[PDB]
Amino acid sequence: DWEQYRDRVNMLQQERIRDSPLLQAAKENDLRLLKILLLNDFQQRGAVGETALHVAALYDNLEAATLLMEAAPELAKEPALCEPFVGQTALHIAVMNQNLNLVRALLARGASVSARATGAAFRRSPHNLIYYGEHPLSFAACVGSEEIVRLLIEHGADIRAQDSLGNTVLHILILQPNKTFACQMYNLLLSYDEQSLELVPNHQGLTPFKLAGVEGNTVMFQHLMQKRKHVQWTCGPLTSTLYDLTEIDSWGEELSFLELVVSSKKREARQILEQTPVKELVSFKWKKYGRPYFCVLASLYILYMICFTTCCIYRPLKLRDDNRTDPRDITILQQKLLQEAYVTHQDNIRLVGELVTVTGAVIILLLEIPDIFRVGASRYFGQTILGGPFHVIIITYASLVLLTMVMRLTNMNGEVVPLSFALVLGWCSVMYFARGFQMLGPFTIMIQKMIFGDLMRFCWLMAVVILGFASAFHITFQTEDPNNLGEFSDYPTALFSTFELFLTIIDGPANYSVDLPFMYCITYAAFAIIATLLMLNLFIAMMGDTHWRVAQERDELWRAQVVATTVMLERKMPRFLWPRSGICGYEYGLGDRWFLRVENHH
Amino acid sequence: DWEQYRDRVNMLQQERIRDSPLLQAAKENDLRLLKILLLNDFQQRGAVGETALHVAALYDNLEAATLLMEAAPELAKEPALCEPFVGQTALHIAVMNQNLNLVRALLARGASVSARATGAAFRRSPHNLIYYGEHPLSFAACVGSEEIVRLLIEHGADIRAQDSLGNTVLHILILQPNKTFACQMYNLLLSYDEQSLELVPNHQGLTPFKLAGVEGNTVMFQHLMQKRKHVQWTCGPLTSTLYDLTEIDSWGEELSFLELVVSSKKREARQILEQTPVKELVSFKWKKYGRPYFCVLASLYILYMICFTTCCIYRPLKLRDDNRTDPRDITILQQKLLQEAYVTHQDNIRLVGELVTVTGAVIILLLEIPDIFRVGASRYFGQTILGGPFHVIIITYASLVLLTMVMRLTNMNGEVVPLSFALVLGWCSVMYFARGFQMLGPFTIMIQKMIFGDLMRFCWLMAVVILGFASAFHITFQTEDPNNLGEFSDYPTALFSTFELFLTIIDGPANYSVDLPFMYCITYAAFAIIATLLMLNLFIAMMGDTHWRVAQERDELWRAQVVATTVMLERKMPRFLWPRSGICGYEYGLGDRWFLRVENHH
Ligand SMILES: CC(C)[C@@H](C)/C=C/[C@@H](C)[C@H]1CC[C@H]2C3=CC=C4C[C@@H](O)CC[C@]4(C)[C@H]3CC[C@]12C
Ligand SMILES: CC(C)[C@@H](C)/C=C/[C@@H](C)[C@H]1CC[C@H]2C3=CC=C4C[C@@H](O)CC[C@]4(C)[C@H]3CC[C@]12C
Ligand SMILES: CC(C)[C@@H](C)/C=C/[C@@H](C)[C@H]1CC[C@H]2C3=CC=C4C[C@@H](O)CC[C@]4(C)[C@H]3CC[C@]12C
Ligand SMILES: CC(C)[C@@H](C)/C=C/[C@@H](C)[C@H]1CC[C@H]2C3=CC=C4C[C@@H](O)CC[C@]4(C)[C@H]3CC[C@]12C
Repeated sequence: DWEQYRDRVNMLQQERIRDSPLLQAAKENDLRLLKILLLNDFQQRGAVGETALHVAALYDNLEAATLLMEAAPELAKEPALCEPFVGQTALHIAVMNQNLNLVRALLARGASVSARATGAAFRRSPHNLIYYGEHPLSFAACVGSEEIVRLLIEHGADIRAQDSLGNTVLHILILQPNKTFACQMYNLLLSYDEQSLELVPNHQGLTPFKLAGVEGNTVMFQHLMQKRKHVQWTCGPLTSTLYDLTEIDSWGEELSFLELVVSSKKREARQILEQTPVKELVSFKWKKYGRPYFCVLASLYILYMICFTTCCIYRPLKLRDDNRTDPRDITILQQKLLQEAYVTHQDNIRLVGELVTVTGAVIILLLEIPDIFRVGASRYFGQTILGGPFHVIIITYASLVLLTMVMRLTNMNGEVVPLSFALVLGWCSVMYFARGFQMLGPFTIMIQKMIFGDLMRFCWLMAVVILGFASAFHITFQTEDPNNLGEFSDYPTALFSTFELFLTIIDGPANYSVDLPFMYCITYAAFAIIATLLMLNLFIAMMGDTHWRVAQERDELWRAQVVATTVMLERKMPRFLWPRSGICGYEYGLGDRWFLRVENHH
Repeated sequence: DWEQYRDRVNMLQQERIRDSPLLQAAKENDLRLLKILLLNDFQQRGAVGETALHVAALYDNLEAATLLMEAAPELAKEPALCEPFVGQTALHIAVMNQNLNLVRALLARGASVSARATGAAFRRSPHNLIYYGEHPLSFAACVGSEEIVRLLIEHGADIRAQDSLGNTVLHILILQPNKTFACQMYNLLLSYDEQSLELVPNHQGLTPFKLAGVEGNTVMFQHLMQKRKHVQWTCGPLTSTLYDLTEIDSWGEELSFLELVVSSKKREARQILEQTPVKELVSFKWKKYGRPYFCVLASLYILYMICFTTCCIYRPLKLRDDNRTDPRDITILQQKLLQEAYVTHQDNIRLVGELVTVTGAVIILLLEIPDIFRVGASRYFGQTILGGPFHVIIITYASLVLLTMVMRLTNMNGEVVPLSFALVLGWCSVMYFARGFQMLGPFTIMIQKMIFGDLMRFCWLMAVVILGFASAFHITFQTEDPNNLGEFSDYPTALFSTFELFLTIIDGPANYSVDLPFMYCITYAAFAIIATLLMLNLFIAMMGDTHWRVAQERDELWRAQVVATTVMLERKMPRFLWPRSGICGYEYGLGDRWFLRVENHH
């Protein structure tokens, strides 16, 4: 376990500090015994691998630290050695504690300004509570001190230093939860930059602009957009602003800014889409091109669904050759063969309809299966922003249509099974296009939240109630005639009848001409009290609570779904139908950049 | 597109400012190169059509503006020429920026005080963020400056100047969203008025009083009612106020104040009906005359509905001459002819009842069809204040009754179709009279909001669910005997049965004497989980959320419906049954005005 190993490391470090007298005197700033010991091994290390100067920097002992840098000047260069803190120097712990004079004394003794703390306690992990980087400059930028940052820069710290994750100091500053003073430190560190430091990619390929978009740092995004705007004029309450769309539109890039924002796992990333360039950019993209193309694609999919349904209704069936020996058997028709089916003109119309259906199912798999590999199977099917479960049911519908096609070509009986699954899933996949409308999109998201929410727990306890009462009903009617009351004659029939009686979609089985057992009456009274009266209306109460508790999240989810649909439509549709958004700067002498003009009222 | 043209105009204006050195020096207030250029074309124009003095007034450059009015005194008279800003002078941009000394210097050089900015960026449009008028006096009244208003008036600006929309400066002041300081500017501009400026109509025929009523400017209405009130006395906590009803009652006018207020498309116009004269005026009108007349009209309509229903029940039917050849055919009666029907005394009673029904349907079309033309088909049927959908179903009911009348006179079979539509619509039109009661009016409005709200989206996804499961059920029972389970024998029958099974108004089809396919069991279990359990109760949860989220709007909608019903009853009923409201001033020597007395407690 990671917690037990870190706990053992911490108590071992404290124990080896306690056993060593030099480490103890560096811990509680005991000057007298320090002078006695330094007058009388100075490079002894603890369990972490740290020196006594590390202990003095850890416990904020300035006098003790100056004492052992006077006695041992080389002690200000050695880092810790063992795994959880390897690379940590005394400069790192002095910078973390914001001790200005200790940092000055360490830099006077020869502390490295580019020491890399590559330990496991400094990586960006859920194990670590903080992620301040690996360099002392990143640590000083993240603790919140200006003066140690200027001191480290004037002593020769690399501003463009990258850690093991590839993050520069700008990336680590953006990854902080302060979100307000990090802009001041960003301005301070950009003052010393004058390629740019703002265009140095991450190991994930992210600029600091793209990292601020992904992590949902809205204040940092607004601060970054100040340097990319230009106020054209201000006339009274009206002002015209010219936002740069180079980093935002990301034309020609395989992974754009908006694609990374709408496919981010953070809940705060959807608030980037409501900012001052981005909201009107995606609104213009949706109003001018996204909505009509989504509407005609929805119309084409509805026509394709109508064609598939009409091919399902007119499927080839012949009269059953085998006689109905069993009285309970009611099958009078059976499937036709390959040569027996397509012999008429209506069969040729159904043939071209089925060819259109198979062509549409192949086209569906040519558009979805590449999209799993570009993003990932966890994000393509798990993110409701991109249309997660809808892609699952669409891929399943295409697979079932191809299974029915090879069933037809192989002449296997039982086409009704994949045709029924394909019909239900393909028709329920038309709700994917509901996200393009304000009337239906939030309701579809609420359906998605209720299916994976209240319905799952309700069905989980419903299985228990239905199993118990179905077993009780089946053992109650195990001694009676199944002709007079056949709801509980067989145990699967008892389970189905009890499920239907819970949902009250069938009547309570009562035959007044005969004498039912009293155990059925008592068990069904309890079933009607607990299942019908209590549980079926408690589901309505629970969904009524959960409906108003997630309505705001539902609206923001729908807005981000509209933006992600716009991004998907711009990525997949041809370029000649999706012109580049914004105003071209080459027509007006502003270089090769594209801008978006916003006129606001203050 | 209007946004792209305005964006191109703005970037072209900035580009032509950037290319020209005179426009550039007027932009960033470069005095040195300005003196060099003026010592060395001065009337050059940009893309907008503006001079360099326009640029100096736009970028608030006082010294630059004084420089080119010293060099070119005629430059302070030329307006912009091209379409989006035609008529805009430098005085307009100086007034917009609230530059007092620049306005003084322009007026010293000979700037026109009555320049009309007839461009497309100054009209009252949703394209423009502001509507400040076309004259510099309206601009100075709307930016919020007293001093430039007094300066422009003392320099000879017309206070009664009207723009292309016909609005005076009072109208444009009322159309501002400040709503508090606009009263101070209204008092300032009325101080210089002393026909009155307050009685100058709009091109829509509106006074500033009527414009404040239409736009829902409640603070401006309260400020306007201070000049039309008169405190008779004040005795302790009791004070008696005498409000003038000349502008409010609008006796003799075809388009009154209250009719314009209740038929306004703004949501804030319904708050005018709660103000200090208007609320008690419409309350006295409703309590004294509106409620009893509405009650007796509702009673007459209920009696007419009873007569029409009784004529529908006793309709002439004869025994079917053709034999029932088809076993499924159950039609045993058919319609009588014209000469065959009215042969008895009960047939004569039904004849006079049907004549009363046709007379009522003709009277209905004589009262509604004129009212569409006076207001408009979008507002008569779209505004729930006036009874929008109720007029639609009433006109449809009258049309269906006349269609049944010509069907009877033409002897066409199939009267049951328009008689069924007419019965349902005419009986559901009795809910129009529910607005006169506190118990039923808000509930009727909530029904209207739920029909066009949650029910529409629920039915839109319900069509998808029912279509998919109906197709699955029909292909499941395509091979079985239709005698033992005929719910899904035909595809329209499968669609109807699946809709009924979703709403659980029929039982789940189960025949325990025969063996149903397992695909029906799996598909119906999924149908009962998704449609019956999830969706049918999620509709209740969604309507429970939407009920409490619009309840206040429901109450205000009902109050405005009561006021609009009072206005309609006063307009349509004869004058001898609706006496003029208020206290006549001729009986007490106060001229020919009518007043309403309000006694309040402070
Ligand atoms: C007998 C078979 C056909 C079984 C497996 C039935 C499955 C259907 C009824 C279920 C399986 C997964 C379901 C499902 C998953 C997720 C969503 C997203 C939501 O926003 C709209 C509804 C929607 C689309 C629903 C509709 C109902 C579906 C499609
Ligand atoms: C608890 C949740 C997950 C819901 C969906 C479960 C419902 C159970 C009670 C339902 C769903 C599918 C049903 C079902 C499907 C098909 C058949 C085949 C039929 O010839 C005998 C009954 C039988 C075996 C029934 C029994 C009851 C089942 C198992
Ligand atoms: C088979 C036919 C008769 C079809 C078309 C039925 C239509 C009826 C049921 C529908 C059509 C329009 C509906 C309708 C529209 C608007 C309103 C306003 C609301 O505040 C009260 C209910 C009311 C009055 C409802 C009642 C139900 C009506 C009248
Ligand atoms: C989705 C919303 C808008 C609601 C109202 C739609 C409901 C559908 C499922 C209903 C409404 C009217 C129904 C309907 C009306 C009349 C007939 C004639 C009958 O001889 C065969 C069934 C048939 C054809 C059914 C089929 C199911 C329909 C089409």
